[PDB]
Order: sequence, then structure tokens, then C-alpha cells
Amino acid sequence: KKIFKPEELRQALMPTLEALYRQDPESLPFRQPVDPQLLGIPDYFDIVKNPMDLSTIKRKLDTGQYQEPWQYVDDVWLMFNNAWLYNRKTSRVYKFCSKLAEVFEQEIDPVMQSLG
Ligand SMILES: CCc1c(C(=O)NCc2cccc(Cl)c2)[nH]c(C)c1C(C)=O
Repeated sequence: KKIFKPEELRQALMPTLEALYRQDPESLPFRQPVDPQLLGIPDYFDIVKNPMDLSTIKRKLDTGQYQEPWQYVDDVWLMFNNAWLYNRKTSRVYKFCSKLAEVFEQEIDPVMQSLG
């Protein structure tokens, strides 16, 4: 199988992560792990079993925790699916998530074509 070097993945994928961070107001609720106590939603971890957020994805990209590009895509989509699962369709986080997913699909496509 094609082996991806850590810096290869970082150079290719970090710009797609930065594109999500650039989204204001939509990325703000995703820039840090959900804190259910601070946010007053103690049921969060009862519903979301595998939390994910932009800062965790960034740390994983910085520490070589992705061996394949699709593992990175999986974490971004885990973040999205958590927000779509937990939040009501009318909520800001839900609609912001939908916007981030539109941005991400546009950014990741040419990058996947460039990668192996
Ligand atoms: C609703 C809770 C939530 C947040 C969040 O950050 N809230 C505070 C906030 C600050 C600024 C702007 C907004 Cl819209 C919300 N973040 C997540 C991923 C979620 C969930 C549960 O999924």
C-alpha cells in the first residue's frame, strides 16, 4: 500500500483544517472539545460516545497520528456527525456544522486527488 509521510499528510491536509478554522461564526463551537459541564449539557457524553473537535484533529495531525488521509477525513466527519446527532436541527451548532461540512467537502476533494 502507499505509505504517507507525516509531513506529507501535514502539508496536504493542514490547509483544509485551516479552511474550517477560518469560518466565522461557524467554526467557533468546534475549535475546542465540548465541555458539557461549562456548557450546561450534562447529557452530552451519554449521546456522543466519541467526541471530536478541530483542536484534537490539529493535534493529531501535528503528532503523526494519521497514517492515511482517510483517517483524517474520518475524524472531521466524526466531529460533524456528533454535532448533527446531538443538536436540534434549528440550533446554531447544527446549522454551523452543515456550513463547515460544505466548506470541507470543497477543500478536501482536490487535496485527495493530489494525495495518493
Ligand atoms: C451547543 C453546545 C456545543 C458547542 C459550543 O461551543 N457551545 C457554545 C457556543 C459558543 C459560541 C458559539 C456557539 Cl454557536 C456555541 N460546541 C459543540 C460542538 C456543541 C455540541 C453539543 O455539539
